[PDB]
Amino acid sequence: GFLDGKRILLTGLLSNRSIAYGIAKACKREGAELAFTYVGDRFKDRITEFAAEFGSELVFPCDVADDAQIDALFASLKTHWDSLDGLVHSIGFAPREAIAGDFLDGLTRENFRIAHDISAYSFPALAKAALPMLSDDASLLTLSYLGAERAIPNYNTMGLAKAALEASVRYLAVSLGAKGVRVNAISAGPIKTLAASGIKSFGKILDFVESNSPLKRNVTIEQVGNAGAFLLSDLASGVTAEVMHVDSGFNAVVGGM
Amino acid sequence: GFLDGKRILLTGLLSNRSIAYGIAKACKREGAELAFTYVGDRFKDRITEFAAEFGSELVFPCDVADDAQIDALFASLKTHWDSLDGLVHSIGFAPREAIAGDFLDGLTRENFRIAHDISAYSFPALAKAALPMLSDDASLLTLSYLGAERAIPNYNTMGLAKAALEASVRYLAVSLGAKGVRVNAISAGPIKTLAASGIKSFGKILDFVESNSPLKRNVTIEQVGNAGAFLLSDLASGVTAEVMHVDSGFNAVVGGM
Amino acid sequence: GFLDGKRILLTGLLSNRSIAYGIAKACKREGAELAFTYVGDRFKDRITEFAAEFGSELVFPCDVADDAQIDALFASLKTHWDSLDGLVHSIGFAPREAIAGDFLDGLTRENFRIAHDISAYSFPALAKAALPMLSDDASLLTLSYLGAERAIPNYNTMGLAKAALEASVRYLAVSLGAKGVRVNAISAGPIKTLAASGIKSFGKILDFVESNSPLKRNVTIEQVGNAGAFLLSDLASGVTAEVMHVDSGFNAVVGGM
Amino acid sequence: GFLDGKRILLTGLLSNRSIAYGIAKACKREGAELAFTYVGDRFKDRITEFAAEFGSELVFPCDVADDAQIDALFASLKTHWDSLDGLVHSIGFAPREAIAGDFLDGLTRENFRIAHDISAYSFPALAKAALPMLSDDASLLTLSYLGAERAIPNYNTMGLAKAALEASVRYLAVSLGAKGVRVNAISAGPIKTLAASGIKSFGKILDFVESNSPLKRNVTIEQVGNAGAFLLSDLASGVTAEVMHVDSGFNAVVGGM
Ligand SMILES: NC(=O)c1ccc[n+]([C@@H]2O[C@H](COP(=O)([O-])OP(=O)(O)OC[C@H]3O[C@@H](n4cnc5c(N)ncnc54)[C@H](O)[C@@H]3O)[C@@H](O)[C@H]2O)c1
Ligand SMILES: NC(=O)c1ccc[n+]([C@@H]2O[C@H](COP(=O)([O-])OP(=O)(O)OC[C@H]3O[C@@H](n4cnc5c(N)ncnc54)[C@H](O)[C@@H]3O)[C@@H](O)[C@H]2O)c1
Ligand SMILES: NC(=O)c1ccc[n+]([C@@H]2O[C@H](COP(=O)([O-])OP(=O)(O)OC[C@H]3O[C@@H](n4cnc5c(N)ncnc54)[C@H](O)[C@@H]3O)[C@@H](O)[C@H]2O)c1
Ligand SMILES: NC(=O)c1ccc[n+]([C@@H]2O[C@H](COP(=O)([O-])OP(=O)(O)OC[C@H]3O[C@@H](n4cnc5c(N)ncnc54)[C@H](O)[C@@H]3O)[C@@H](O)[C@H]2O)c1
Ligand SMILES: CCCCCCc1ccc(Oc2ccc([N+](=O)[O-])cc2)c(O)c1
Ligand SMILES: CCCCCCc1ccc(Oc2ccc([N+](=O)[O-])cc2)c(O)c1
Ligand SMILES: CCCCCCc1ccc(Oc2ccc([N+](=O)[O-])cc2)c(O)c1
Ligand SMILES: CCCCCCc1ccc(Oc2ccc([N+](=O)[O-])cc2)c(O)c1
Repeated sequence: GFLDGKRILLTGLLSNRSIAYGIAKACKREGAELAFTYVGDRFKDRITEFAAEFGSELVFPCDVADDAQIDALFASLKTHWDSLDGLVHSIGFAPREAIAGDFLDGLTRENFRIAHDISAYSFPALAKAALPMLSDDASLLTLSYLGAERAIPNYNTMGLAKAALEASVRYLAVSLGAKGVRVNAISAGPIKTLAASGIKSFGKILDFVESNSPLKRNVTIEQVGNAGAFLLSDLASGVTAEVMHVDSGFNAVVGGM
Repeated sequence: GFLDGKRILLTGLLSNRSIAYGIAKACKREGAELAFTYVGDRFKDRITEFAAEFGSELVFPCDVADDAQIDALFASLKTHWDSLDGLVHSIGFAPREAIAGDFLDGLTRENFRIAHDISAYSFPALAKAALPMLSDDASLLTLSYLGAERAIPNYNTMGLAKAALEASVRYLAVSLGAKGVRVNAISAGPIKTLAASGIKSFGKILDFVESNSPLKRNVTIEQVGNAGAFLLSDLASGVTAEVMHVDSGFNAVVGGM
Repeated sequence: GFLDGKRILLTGLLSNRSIAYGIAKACKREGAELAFTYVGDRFKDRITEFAAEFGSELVFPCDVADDAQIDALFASLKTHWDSLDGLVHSIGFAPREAIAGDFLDGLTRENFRIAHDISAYSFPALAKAALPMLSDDASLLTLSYLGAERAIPNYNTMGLAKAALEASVRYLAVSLGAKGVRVNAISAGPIKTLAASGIKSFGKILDFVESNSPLKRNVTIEQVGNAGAFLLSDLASGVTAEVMHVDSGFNAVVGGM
Repeated sequence: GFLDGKRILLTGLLSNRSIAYGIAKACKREGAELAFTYVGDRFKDRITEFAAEFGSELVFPCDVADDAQIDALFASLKTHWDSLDGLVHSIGFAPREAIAGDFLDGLTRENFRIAHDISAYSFPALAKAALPMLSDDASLLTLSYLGAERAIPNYNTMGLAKAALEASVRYLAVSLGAKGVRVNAISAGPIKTLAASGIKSFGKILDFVESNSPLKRNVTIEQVGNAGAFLLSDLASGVTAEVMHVDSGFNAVVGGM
């Protein structure tokens, strides 16, 4: 496959509906060797089962709020892998208050801090901690959403954090690019995952994108996964600092009128 | 003038080269009544002199790192003004390490936190604290830079924070807009201010913009000030959620080839 | 006013609902001297009445399909004015077939040709013909629509032509900018004009923008006019190659979900 | 390969440095069946040799200035293929005057007409003529350049035409998407092809992109080809109305300062 030989670390695989699950499945199909992170002891058994499905026993804890766990992740990983070819950052979090209702009602200094720390800072933080073991043709991928670009109701503080995340893709690309490392994001359309499940208005967004996107259909983790595998691969060696929409074209219309 | 009657609070007026000085001068010319903030006791005399130049004795301390000072600012201001028509956010800060050299070399969780707290969070934080006294046709303005949109060497962590700031303009515009309040940014070209003065490569940026911008000249605080006054005024009542470039057109070219 | 002394030629003033009427009214208020173009003998009396309302008897025919009429326009104008400070291009046309229904159903080589000739080519064509008499601080303004940026149903071939028009703003800005001439567009929200009146779905667009824009209201020719006058003025001397949205913020949201 | 079974028609393969050659080579590798167009009798032998290299004898004349040749192309092709799965539009032209020197010096109504007719109109014109035989999962791809987005010296009238081309990608995506057909562009970085060879400043652009792009290297037709094959494939079934940069990240920086 077009990732033969490539060693790829994936964060964010929480259930079999996770975007990271789709990316894992496509990377394994194309020949990559995988490793996984998880957060919290109670998920160790579950992520171990997913790793095994993808032919791997490489699982490591990493809460990206914690500098020591980010350093320990790569210290552990390096006892197995000489080098790392791919990193998938599929991590987002804001306190519930901050993505419900009115933007200002949910705004506090701490809600802002936490949303930007986990959803944006953690991507270049993982990149920096990985760099000593990154291969020269490595590829780093994160997941963003259209709320970075345009204001979407309720996304609120997460939209600010995703805009900072997309900017980090560009500054990472410059930092890491003379070495040869590529950095990109997929701006994925709405997909019913665990994270999406806490958003009251999510059903309405899904209906709206189905009715108004050019392809008149919502995207799947298989579609996001295949685009992810492409970006992580040498097929995409001309592509860096890009935010690729995988959203049935929804970003490119004015819908619903 | 086209701001007659309007009461406008300006942050960030540090010296007579500050962008906020240019905006102050243009707003006063067009008829507004002004008030000012400062940070740190040693600047009280200086900002009092600037306020007096603009016919005002309304000066208030406000370090935007501190929730209590943000609340105290508007509690003080309201003992003078029933209502507020304009707010100018002209505040930026990152630790020096984070805007020098390589992006990852200057990246730490705390540098990221501080840059986003002061340069991005503080704008919607001031808006929220102001809201109880905002007039229905009020106008809020912040200052951004092209480094939000594209990666510029050394701007680094500030570019992430300005991307979050520009997103806050859009989410603020939606939050405050049913009331009638407008929210915009000016993406200003390079101007030799105190903040610019700590950037070793700033002379080179200024030369590059002079040689390659469409107007073949750098912008002034008078030009940024006039565009600011326009956005704060009822002339701009159709304009919200906008990031207006005031940069001699530099953002719109590929220069230097 | 802030256009005192400025001599401004306005195209596209067809009725008192025209965007060019709003721009005319704001420019006259701010002190400019005006001149006007029209298309077709039967409109000479009407445009003469509008010119007189704005204190001017300067009216000239100009169908922008015709090179000879574009040259004759400036030859005539120069017998009155030594120099020209402002040009407002408020001209759009596509054959009806090309802005109804499905994009491909309305697509033909000739419909494409005509839409791009009148709606896009004519702006830099007028600029070139004006250049010998442009003042060094002159300002050229055109009108665009969000359909240039994103696909909007029915706008179809006009969306292609407006994207070429917005690109012409950038290339004009570079061509004319060393002289000191600025070039900008306003991307106006929907306004019920004669041109809008032939679009069956226009009522629905107006309702949608009223419900979903940040300011929860449609824009007026007074709002577009005031932003136009600003851009044509020395207040905006730092601004060129810009496409300014004057659309109640609608461009910056995802609406209707 | 990931295009097994797919039948793809490629325009624009002029020499073995053509972008269309790279796309052809990658599509054949991934399993597609190919067909080719050419312009002008003297190139029939050459394109026949290229087709044979890709295991095909399917070659057809098509000058996209001529409606009859566009119709005859698909009438011919359909005698071989029941259905068409991919179309590569890799066609650009402007008169030499219009891409040299100053934008206005090279501007005439006819130069504008020709540049937009060949470089922009022809893409949706081919799509429309193909539609009766397009498969429901077909994929249409065109090639654009950063000069659509920002003004680049000398690109001039081609930049307007590429902006109209990128808009056609969005309107095509909506027109064709309910059927299931995807439409995208690659915005390719500079590559030394025959078309590039007539541009005096091209060496300087290539040097500038090598020095300033994030990956500090120019792109190849292999890189553009691999990204093209991806977009033409079912791997990219979530992606439509997208303009993908394949340019070593150059679009995302401000370079050369
Ligand atoms: N699902 C959608 O519609 C959609 C659309 C666009 C983008 N995104 C983004 O895709 C990414 C993946 O989310 P998903 O939808 O697949 O949901 P998910 O719930 O399957 O995955 C979210 C992941 O974030 C991880 N996470 C949260 N806090 C973390 C921390 N402190 N440390 C380490 N990991 C942490 C979770 O453990 C979980 O694995 C997120 O960045 C999300 O913002 C989701
Ligand atoms: N000067 C430029 O080239 C340029 C270009 C674009 C944008 N900007 C932005 O313009 C704004 C104004 O900067 P300037 O160039 O006029 O420089 P300046 O040095 O005159 O003003 C910077 C201001 O930030 C204030 N500030 C910093 N930390 C603060 C805190 N904790 N609390 C309250 N105020 C704080 C300072 O007191 C000072 O007044 C900043 O947002 C900057 O990012 C500057
Ligand atoms: N009304 C809207 O919602 C809206 C929104 C955005 C942009 N625009 C743009 O604003 C501009 C003004 O349109 P308007 O809405 O004020 O409508 P309008 O009908 O008042 O003005 C359209 C003008 O185009 C002129 N025109 C058409 N063909 C011409 C030719 N061959 N030669 C010279 N003039 C020609 C007409 O004479 C008329 O004056 C157009 O470019 C339009 O695309 C309109
Ligand atoms: N080479 C670059 O740096 C570069 C960068 C970006 C984009 N592009 C675009 O890539 C595309 C391919 O160009 P290329 O660089 O591979 O150059 P090329 O010279 O190899 O191909 C240009 C093709 O355009 C075709 N063409 C021109 N007029 C035509 C007509 N009337 N009918 C049918 N075909 C016609 C030519 O026959 C030729 O095959 C063009 O759209 C170009 O604008 C090129
Ligand atoms: C709220 C607006 C609708 C968003 C729809 C698409 C989407 C879905 C899930 C997304 O992922 C998350 C992850 C975490 C959290 N949260 O902890 O607050 C929220 C969202 C998202 O980014 C994006
Ligand atoms: C470093 C790249 C060049 C930037 C040029 C334009 C510019 C100048 C000053 C700018 O303002 C600041 C304010 C504070 C700090 N800092 O404390 O780190 C840095 C910058 C700016 O945003 C933007
Ligand atoms: C069709 C989609 C809705 C568009 C709404 C906003 C708008 C209104 C009027 C607009 O102006 C015109 C001018 C001419 C022609 N026409 O002759 O085909 C069409 C439009 C417009 O650009 C833009
Ligand atoms: C002139 C500015 C530099 C452009 C560099 C990248 C580039 C190279 C080749 C490109 O392709 C063409 C095709 C045809 C013609 N012409 O006939 O005038 C011109 C260009 C291009 O689009 C884009």
